[PDB]
Amino acid sequence: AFTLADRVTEEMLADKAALVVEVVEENYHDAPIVGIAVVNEHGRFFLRPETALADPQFVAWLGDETKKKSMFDSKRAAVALKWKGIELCGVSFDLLLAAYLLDPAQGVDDVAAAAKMKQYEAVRPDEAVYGKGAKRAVPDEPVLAEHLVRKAAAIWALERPFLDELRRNEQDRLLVELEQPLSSILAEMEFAGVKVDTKRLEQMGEELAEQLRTVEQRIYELAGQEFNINSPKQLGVILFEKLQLPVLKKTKTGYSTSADVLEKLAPYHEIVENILHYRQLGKLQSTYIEGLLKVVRPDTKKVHTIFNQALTQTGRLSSTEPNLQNIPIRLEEGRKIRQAFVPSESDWLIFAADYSQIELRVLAHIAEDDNLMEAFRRDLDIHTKTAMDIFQVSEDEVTPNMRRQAKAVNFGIVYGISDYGLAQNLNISRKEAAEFIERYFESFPGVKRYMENIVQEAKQKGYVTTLLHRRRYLPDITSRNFNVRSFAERMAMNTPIQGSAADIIKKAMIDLNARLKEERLQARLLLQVHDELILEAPKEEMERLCRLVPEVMEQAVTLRVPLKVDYHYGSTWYDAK
DNA sequence: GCGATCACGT
DNA sequence: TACGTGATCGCA
Repeated sequence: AFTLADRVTEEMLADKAALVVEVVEENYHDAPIVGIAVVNEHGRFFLRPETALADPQFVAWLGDETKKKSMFDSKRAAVALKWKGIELCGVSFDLLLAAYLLDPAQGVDDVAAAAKMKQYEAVRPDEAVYGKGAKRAVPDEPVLAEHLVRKAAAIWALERPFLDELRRNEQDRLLVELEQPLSSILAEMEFAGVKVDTKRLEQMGEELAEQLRTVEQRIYELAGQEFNINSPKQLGVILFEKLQLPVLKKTKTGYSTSADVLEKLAPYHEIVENILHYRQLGKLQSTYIEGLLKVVRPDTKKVHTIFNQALTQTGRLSSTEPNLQNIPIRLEEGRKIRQAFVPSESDWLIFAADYSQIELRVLAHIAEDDNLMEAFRRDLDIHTKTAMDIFQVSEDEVTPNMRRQAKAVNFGIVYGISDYGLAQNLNISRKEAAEFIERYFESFPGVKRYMENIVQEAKQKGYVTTLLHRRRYLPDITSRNFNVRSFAERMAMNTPIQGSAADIIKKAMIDLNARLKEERLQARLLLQVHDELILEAPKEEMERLCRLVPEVMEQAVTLRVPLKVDYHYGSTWYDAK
């Protein structure tokens, strides 16, 4: 039983409570709060949001840091409250983040899934209450109130077993001193948003739309007919049946038309390069021009991404609506999209700082490979140095292609692709790709020892850990299916690297946020993109940020090799180059 | 709505 | 044959 409360009472304002501030819209920015549940020592309460959020006592309680609250996904509630001008403070336990740390593979995305991990089932899955997709809807107050109170009661009951297991895992500080403080920082970043120059995007979209119209009609003349170029099935009929082009790779449905195969088909027919060009432009047009414009808020002309802090199995952040971690950078045609991301105030600039090879540096530290550590202590170009060692040549004799291949090997450790994926990366036979790995391991015997030892440790312990004690369980490491086992082995290798790099960037973000307030700067964190932090700040703060930001990021952790940070500022994201 | 394909980032 | 998000198409 619970109290369907008409008025906020003092007993609802205890200094420890499980709190539910329910935002049902997936995108919680400027989104309705549909109800509020409080469970504490005095009872279980349901409050109507129009009532509670108009009560000065309740609002003050929400903002009192000394009034401790346990929640699930507090960032959703905090951001939704920010859009109403209300601060949420004192969240001392976030069940979503706790469950994520305990086992990222469970996919915990509602209270019921977290509660199941502790054999607590007195709460329904959110999707059973709200429905899915089209039929999604807020239910009537009795149904809604019961659900919110049950979620709050679950959070109340589950704090102690989650904290206990975190303590046993040595993840208590990881939760309380890293992920939870980071959650508040992400909330501010999402709420601030990034200003977009929508007229420049529209101008880009106009230039693409005319270039698409031209490549499109060229393709139809080359195909002798019109067809849906965006339809991989139809393009497959044109290329492989009508034009008799050789089939170099298959997919489950039919023949591949990936940029992979197309480049190898270009010498056979004029249409292929035009198809490729059409795919480039259409990717920019559909995903990046039209995609961004769809999610710019016309009130603020900002995009307000949502960082998902409890999703990746490595501890990396992901971001959605829009995903700003895949804005093109590699090709100039697509890099120019970043010119659309501008400072949100006049006479401010974008400041971007990025770790140089943090993943390989983490590997050098974790593997204690003398050669790799020395390379970073010498601040060498790691790809050039790797080519020198693999091919047994001096720096003067590294060709561009030798560096490209060494870079692909290093790439294949940072991500832990298969030797098959290396072979395919370098368009080289699987066997020659294998003697590349072997030459690498004789030049870097500490990395080899690390790969072997971490695989054994994953098998023996059942999981691998990162520098800050994030863990990833790898049950497939004992599998008899070769492909399933190999992937688990690669994850055993890659996760302490990628996850430790993620850990360092998170600590840097926390340290930078504290330092920015210490220094009384107006600079504000806007975006993290895996290895980069992007800020905006008055132009009068650039010079201080050039010293402060790299210092904070480089001192976030002490490794056996230096951390190196490159930084740039400019009038747009593009120009912060 | 779902699976399959493709492609973008780190 | 890292970690993802998202657009499109084709099918029921």
